Amino acid sequence: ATLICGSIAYDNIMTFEGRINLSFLVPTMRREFGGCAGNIAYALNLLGGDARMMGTLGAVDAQPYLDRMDALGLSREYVRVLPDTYSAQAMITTDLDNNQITAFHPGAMMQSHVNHAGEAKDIKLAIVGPDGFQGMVQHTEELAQAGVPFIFDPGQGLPLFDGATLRRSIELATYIAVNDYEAKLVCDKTGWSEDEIASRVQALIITRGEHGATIRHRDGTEQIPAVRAERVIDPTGCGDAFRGGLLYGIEHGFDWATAGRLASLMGALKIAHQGPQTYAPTRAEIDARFETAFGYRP
Amino acid sequence: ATLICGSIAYDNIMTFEGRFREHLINLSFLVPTMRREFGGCAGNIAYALNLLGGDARMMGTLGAVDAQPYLDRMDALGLSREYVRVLPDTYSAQAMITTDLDNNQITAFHPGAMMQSHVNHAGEAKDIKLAIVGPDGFQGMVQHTEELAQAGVPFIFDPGQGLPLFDGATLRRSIELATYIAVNDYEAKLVCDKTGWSEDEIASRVQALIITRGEHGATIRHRDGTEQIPAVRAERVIDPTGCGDAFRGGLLYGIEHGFDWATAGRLASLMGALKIAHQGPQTYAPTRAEIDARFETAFGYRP
Ligand SMILES: O=c1[nH]cnc2c1ncn2[C@@H]1O[C@H](CO)[C@@H](O)[C@H]1O
Ligand SMILES: O=c1[nH]cnc2c1ncn2[C@@H]1O[C@H](CO)[C@@H](O)[C@H]1O
Ligand code: NA
Ligand code: NA
Ligand code: NA
Ligand code: NA
Ligand code: NA
Repeated sequence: ATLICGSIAYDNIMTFEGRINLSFLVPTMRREFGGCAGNIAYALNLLGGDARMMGTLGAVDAQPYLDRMDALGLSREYVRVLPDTYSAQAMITTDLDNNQITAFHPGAMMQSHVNHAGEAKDIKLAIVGPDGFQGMVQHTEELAQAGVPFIFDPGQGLPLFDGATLRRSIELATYIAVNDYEAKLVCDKTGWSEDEIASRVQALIITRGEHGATIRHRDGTEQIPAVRAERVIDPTGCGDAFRGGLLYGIEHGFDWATAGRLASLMGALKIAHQGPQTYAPTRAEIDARFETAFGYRP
Repeated sequence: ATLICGSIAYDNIMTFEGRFREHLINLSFLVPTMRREFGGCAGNIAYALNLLGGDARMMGTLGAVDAQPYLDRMDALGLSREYVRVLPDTYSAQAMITTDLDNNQITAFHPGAMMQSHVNHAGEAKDIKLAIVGPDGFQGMVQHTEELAQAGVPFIFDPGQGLPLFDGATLRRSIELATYIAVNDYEAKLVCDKTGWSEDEIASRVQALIITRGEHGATIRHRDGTEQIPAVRAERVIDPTGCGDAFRGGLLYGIEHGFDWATAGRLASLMGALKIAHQGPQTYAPTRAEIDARFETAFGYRP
């Protein structure tokens, strides 16, 4: 199984019909299931992987997410629901041109360190994604002492790290996945160059938006092509769908060329739909699309 | 009675520890505390006028999904709901309000039932001697100005957060119909630019142009002269949300009771100072005896 550590949240995707006491009218709001862990586990589950979400919800409003996990067949064994607490929510204000500004209200995510990654059974692989700060650190420590290889994916939690804690997390990590902005930020905060970050992991994966991705590993760098999206509706969750694809690859022994292409394809499917988890390809569809884009079958 | 037309909304108020000025964009920031409060321009102004012992009749729309807490609060306050319309199968307006270290604010405002505010007709309201038209659904704002003018009810035009929805021609017309205009100093500039009128030109078309200046008080530009209104020192500074509306409540009370502009402005300034010492727009709760005594303390005389 794969252990998916990160936020579990409701996303409120608010649309500003355009692009000091200033208001912006947002006539439409759409509520969606989100959170980094929920999004990545959704992607891995689409592929037929066995995803075990580890994260915290708040009892006040956890139930829809729990019912959705049950409907999807996603195990709830490491999802802790905290009494008298609200679930994390992302207030995602989006304009005309898909740019976004999020106010994230962490709620129960602030207590994510109540879950201990080192107690999880039959975990072969993990990811440590954006979450409560204490929980992110704790999971990297417990997975390393447990000998479970993990992707470190600090994402929106990067500003909670200082130099020392971020360098330590990279030492412990087996892989790192980031976008280019985040790669720069990791470089700046650690005082390490990109070469030096890459030297400390089996692979450093950098997504390049609509232009595919780069996978740097010890003796080479893979350039991963993008896949042309069928329509561009909403980027929220693209990174996470990519990461679901990448983890499926790693767990199933794919080479980096293939793992990266699968991850690129999941990103491209995601962007054609509103919200992080409303794309719903079948595994047969994913295989056919992979062949159409790349000329071979995973 | 005084007809108070404007938004009725629930406010969700968050602080940001930075300054907005120094902060395909994918921007995410942590908001660790949020406080929910009763808000909306009409609810806030009516709350202020009612603190003073005025007879405030709110005119605005709520949504039936979640209106009940606000209707119960109105009833507990003794605020008439005669012109508060609750729209089936609709959500009430919600403001998502973030305040920075300089006390500037950015709001994402989800209008919900506010977009239907023109279902209320201000010209049908009975026993109304004065009114304000504050930020609301655009169609509602324009219709209330038209119907109040047609009915001969003197009103403050208070475009506020609604200003972006107005073009020059509509804003010029609205000022022509209005008896007073109230804006903050940033909004006064926006209005001068949109209309192509100077402040003096705008004041020539109303009985008074009232410009608030935050912690620096207010200016009332009128027929024969201009009053500079001092700020009142706050006892503590907790939240600016609703300061302008408290000020408007004080101003409406003074107008109704025939206060000179110097006194009406000072009362408004006092209400604003009391408001800022409390969270949200309506948690400040002075008594009328308190307001009279504070006014004497601050200003040297009784209103
Ligand atoms: O500060 C944060 N911490 C954790 N999760 C976040 C934060 N901001 C946004 N999201 C979550 O990120 C997902 C997209 O990858 C969204 O679904 C949102 O819920
Ligand atoms: O765009 C808007 N239209 C109408 N009302 C608004 C808007 N933005 C904020 N508020 C309301 O303004 C009050 C403070 O004066 C707040 O209570 C908020 O609900
Ligand atoms: Na990310
Ligand atoms: Na490492
Ligand atoms: Na205002
Ligand atoms: Na006029
Ligand atoms: Na002119």
